[PDB]
Amino acid sequence: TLPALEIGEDERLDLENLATGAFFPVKGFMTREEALSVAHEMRLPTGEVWTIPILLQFREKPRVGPGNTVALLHGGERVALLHVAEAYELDLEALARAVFGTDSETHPGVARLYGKGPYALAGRVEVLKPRPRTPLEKTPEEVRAFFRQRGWRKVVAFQTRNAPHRAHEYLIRLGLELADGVLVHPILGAKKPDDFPTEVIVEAYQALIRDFLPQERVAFFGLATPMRYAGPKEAVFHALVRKNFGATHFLVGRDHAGVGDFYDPYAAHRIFDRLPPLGIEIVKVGAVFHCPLCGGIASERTCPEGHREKRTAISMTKVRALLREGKAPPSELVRPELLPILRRGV
Amino acid sequence: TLPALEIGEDERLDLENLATGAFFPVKGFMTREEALSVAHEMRLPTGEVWTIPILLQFREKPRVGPGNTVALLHGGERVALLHVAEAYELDLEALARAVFGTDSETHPGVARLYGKGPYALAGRVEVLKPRPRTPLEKTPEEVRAFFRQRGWRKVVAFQTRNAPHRAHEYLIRLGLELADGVLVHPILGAKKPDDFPTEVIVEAYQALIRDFLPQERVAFFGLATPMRYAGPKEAVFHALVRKNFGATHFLVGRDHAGVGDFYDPYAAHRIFDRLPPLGIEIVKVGAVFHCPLCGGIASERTCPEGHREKRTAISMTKVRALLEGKAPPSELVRPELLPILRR
Ligand SMILES: Nc1ncnc2c1ncn2[C@@H]1O[C@H](COP(=O)(O)OS(=O)(=O)O)[C@@H](O)[C@H]1O
Ligand SMILES: Nc1ncnc2c1ncn2[C@@H]1O[C@H](COP(=O)(O)OS(=O)(=O)O)[C@@H](O)[C@H]1O
Ligand SMILES: [Cl-]
Ligand SMILES: [Cl-]
Ligand SMILES: [Cl-]
Ligand SMILES: [Cl-]
Ligand SMILES: [Cl-]
Ligand code: NA
Ligand code: NA
Ligand code: NA
Ligand code: NA
Ligand SMILES: [Zn+2]
Ligand SMILES: [Zn+2]
Repeated sequence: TLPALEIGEDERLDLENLATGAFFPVKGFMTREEALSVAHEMRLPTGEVWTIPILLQFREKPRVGPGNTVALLHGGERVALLHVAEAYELDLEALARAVFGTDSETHPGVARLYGKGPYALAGRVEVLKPRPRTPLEKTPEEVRAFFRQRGWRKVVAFQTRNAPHRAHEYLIRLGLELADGVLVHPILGAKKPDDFPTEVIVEAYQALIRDFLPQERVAFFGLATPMRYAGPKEAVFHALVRKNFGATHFLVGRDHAGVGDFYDPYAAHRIFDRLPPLGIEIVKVGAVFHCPLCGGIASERTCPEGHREKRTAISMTKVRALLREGKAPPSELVRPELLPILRRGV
Repeated sequence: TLPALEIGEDERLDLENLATGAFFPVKGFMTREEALSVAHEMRLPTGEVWTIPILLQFREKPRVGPGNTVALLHGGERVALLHVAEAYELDLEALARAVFGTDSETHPGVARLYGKGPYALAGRVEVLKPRPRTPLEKTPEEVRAFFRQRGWRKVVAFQTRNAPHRAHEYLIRLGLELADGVLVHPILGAKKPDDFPTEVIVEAYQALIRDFLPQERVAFFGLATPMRYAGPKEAVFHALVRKNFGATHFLVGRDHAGVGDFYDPYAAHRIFDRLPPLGIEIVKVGAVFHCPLCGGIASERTCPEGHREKRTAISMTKVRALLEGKAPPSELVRPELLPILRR
């Protein structure tokens, strides 16, 4: 029998994203050269833009090498086949600094990386036992087909790892105003502890879409891959992957993909300035909040400096704090109708 | 002394717009082939896209002809020189049906056209006595400079002929999210009776901009030309002109440059689909209204069909004709702007 190696969920999700073209142009778990150039130069050796290393890691060096075909185990059964193209070890700390901007294990993304081990295997993979998908978890080809069918030419994608608050909804509405349709694409893979569980994200968005948005033009599908919380660099990753799903536009608000306040609020806007056109337009929007003077939800690009004093910040951190405290998040933060859904997963 | 011809206010304004490049590629008052190609095939004979015929009309055929230099007179002096390159007569009715989509004198646009005379002259123009322009009445070149002065590379232009209402501000808001800056370019030329006077809109806007908008990123200048109310075609006109003022984007809402219910609310939207890339991006936005369920001013593209029966349409007509001593609801007009709307 073939040499076998157990693999976690992050791995099973990402080998599938590789095989489905979600991570195109990356086609297989990266070689050391690929990992390093991606991490330090934001390019693949061949020249294409890419910022997030896709790796198959292990805590103990595997008993396999170039040319071997290995069975990948998950959930007890053999799920896929790996065509090892290289076996190497990485200096995770150096890698984390380049990808996350810090090597502190206090960073959730950094911790997840370290936990997987320094031994890596590169190579293409073939899916044997596809993981069961729900109607929401559509493949890039299924999404692009969905767009063609409905005749959507201009499509703005919206990334998210949380339940929606009024600020998130503003981005979605901005998208609705500029495109034939908007793709709300929640991350379905592993997240840090204080993010809302996928089940409440799914119920919250379906309610927001069903009762407050044109159901007609809001495609709600899920992207199954972990959050890296790498801010600016993850933003580029998010945009590129959405491009593979058929999006022509990608929203990037305040502190896109950040953890706490480690990255500068708009570094994810700026990073695109230091990169070549990507084949998908970036729609940047500043901080979104509530303004009594303006008369409701607004942003820094539409609200006068003189209004500051009266602005009310909108963030899920505040929202969860309010809920964990027994208090009810105000109407200017979250919609009252979604509250029961949120209290349920806090 | 050279031949003298009198000209109306409208004429004085466009002759300058022609010289300031505000109507590029339109050089000077077009010929007969030019007037027909534009009005029927939305193109200059050359090939450039253009929809509104720029004409110098007279109720009585001028005694001048090709090759002649004519002196134009506005008040009581020689405002500019005209190099007549052709003289002719036009079938105003057949010209109107093409331009405004009708020839019914009930149309504020066809009317003004008729009262100008079926006789017209063509040819380049040279200004000799530039009419006094306030700080707002900036020329195309003066506006392009104002943009580089602030480094605005992406500019969204907004066309308006009335006072600011919530739906108007909405479109300006949208522009502020898409570009480094937004150009609010009110029409300073002649408008029909019901449209708010330049004076009031000018004072209402800078009050809005000052107390409710990024004072720093909202350019408020006026375009000195008359309103044609040509609906869709005037929309293309507005687009191309604002392009010359340096805007990269142009906003077009519901029933843009329309009158009563003459044109289909979205005709000014579809017309761009039948034209080639203009060199300026058209930002289409549907009906804008108030919605309690959405929680404020939303649009046909952001408010679901199921909220319809709760929407509160926004129109400057109702407002204007409602101070009947009434008071426009907050969800349609900013209260802080009534003292200006009333006066
Ligand atoms: N208050 C806010 N103002 C503006 N943009 C925001 C705000 N909160 C979140 N966003 C943006 O909206 C999307 C929502 O992201 P979240 O789900 O909160 O977290 S993230 O990891 O996907 O960025 C991202 O583009 C993010 O930058
Ligand atoms: N209620 C509304 N909903 C959507 N767009 C609107 C609304 N009112 C005005 N607009 C649009 O905003 C601009 C304001 O136009 P108006 O001054 O009312 O008339 S126009 O003659 O200049 O077009 C135009 O782009 C117009 O189509
Ligand atoms: Cl329903
Ligand atoms: Cl965030
Ligand atoms: Cl956080
Ligand atoms: Cl960088
Ligand atoms: Cl709203
Ligand atoms: Na380490
Ligand atoms: Na940290
Ligand atoms: Na007539
Ligand atoms: Na519908
Ligand atoms: Zn404000
Ligand atoms: Zn609504």
